[PDB]
This record gives sequence, structure tokens and C-alpha cells, in this order.
Amino acid sequence: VARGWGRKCPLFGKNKSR
Repeated sequence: VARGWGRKCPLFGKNKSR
């Protein structure tokens, strides 16, 4: 999930960061 994850930890948003 990003809508509730990347919003807080974007620089660490595995979705994209990883």
C-alpha cells in the first residue's frame, strides 16, 4: 500500500524507493 504508506514515508516508499 502507498496511499497510506508512501504518504508518510515517501523517501522510503518501497513501492518506488525499492
